[PDB]
Amino acid sequence: MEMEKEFEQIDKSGSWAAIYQDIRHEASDFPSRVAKLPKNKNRNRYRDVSPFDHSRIKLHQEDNDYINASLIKMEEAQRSYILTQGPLPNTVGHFWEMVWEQKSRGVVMLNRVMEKGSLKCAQYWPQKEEKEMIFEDTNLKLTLISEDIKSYYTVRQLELENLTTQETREILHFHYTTWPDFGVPESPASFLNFLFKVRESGSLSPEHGPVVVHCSAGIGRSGTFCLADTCLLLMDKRKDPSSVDIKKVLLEMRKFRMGLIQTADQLRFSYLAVIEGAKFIMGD
Ligand SMILES: CC[C@H](O)[C@@H]1N(C(=O)OC)[C@H]2CC[C@]1(O)CC2
Repeated sequence: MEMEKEFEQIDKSGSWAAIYQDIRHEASDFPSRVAKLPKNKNRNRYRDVSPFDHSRIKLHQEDNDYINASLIKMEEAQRSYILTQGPLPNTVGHFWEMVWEQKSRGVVMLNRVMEKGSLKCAQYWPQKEEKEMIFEDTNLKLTLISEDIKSYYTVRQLELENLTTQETREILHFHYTTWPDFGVPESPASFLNFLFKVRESGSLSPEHGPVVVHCSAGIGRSGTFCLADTCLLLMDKRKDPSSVDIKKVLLEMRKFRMGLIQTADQLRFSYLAVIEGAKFIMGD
């Protein structure tokens, strides 16, 4: 079926939970043996969220190459994404090592450091220009260059230096600051505006390594971001945009990381975002 009318048909019939459970039943199951080794327990935020072995990002280190991060490679859309958990106190150096080694331009953060009165990820970037951060375990230096605070999101320019080689690179930090502590946003308008700002920066384009996207577990809000982006790109590429099947795209993405889209409310919100976004693209 088309999307917008399949949407109203699920609303009128109140069957979002059943649609979402079908996705959960059909989703791929691949091994994640490296994630479960005892030496990696303090590298995982949640025991039930792990990268598959076949798609995990490997650190360029011979001691321990593990990070909780997955490469989502979308062949028809010609987009790739790295989805990862919010860094932990003992993985902030690994996080920036990955950004460096994978040649990423942008980092997309969809959570606040504290939500619901608990810490959802480490304070992994510097908050003042004159107070830079050094990660001694991976030999990197990170400096805040500039910060632009807007009503729904903040953009930061960061400098990452590889202290071994003295090479430097500019990284863009896109921080969506207004996702509510509970539920999903009422309108997708600010989330779409944010997506378009990431796109306009070059961070999603083939001349760079894959964008790094995270929330707390790296599957819920993060899944919503890449699902919406890929679906809108396919609607621009194809002769028949109504052939884009959001459930099929989501199942394809779940071949590369488990659990993408965590609730039926997140599924409904993804539909809403793609539907509204398709009108603004045109040609609107
Ligand atoms: C809209 C521009 C974009 O956000 C970037 N920026 C920034 O922090 O934006 C708030 C700096 C200067 C322009 C940039 O494109 C590059 C770094």
